[PDB]
Amino acid sequence: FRRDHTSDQLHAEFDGKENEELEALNIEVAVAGRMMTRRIMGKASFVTLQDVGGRIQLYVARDDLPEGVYNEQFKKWDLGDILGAKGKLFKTKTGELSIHCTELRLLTKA
Repeated sequence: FRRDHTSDQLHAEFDGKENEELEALNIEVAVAGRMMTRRIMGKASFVTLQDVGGRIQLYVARDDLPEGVYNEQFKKWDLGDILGAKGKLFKTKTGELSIHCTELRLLTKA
């Protein structure tokens, strides 16, 4: 449960089946590491983070409880210090690959 955590087998699968399903099996991949690229609109944002050697894009959506634990917590993450976060994988362009950030589990210092 790291950045764009796990799930390879996944990808093999996600790439070709139904939602319902995708869900049943669903992965809540993450974002660990650190960044700052948001597209705010007050609350629920779309974000982009970095990890060891590259980035992933997510969806920080607090559709129901329009928090700060969110993109703001994110606003707070830095350098050495690291994230452990999660979002499900969902239909961005083809039906796979982006994270739908819902739980942000921040760190300790590295």
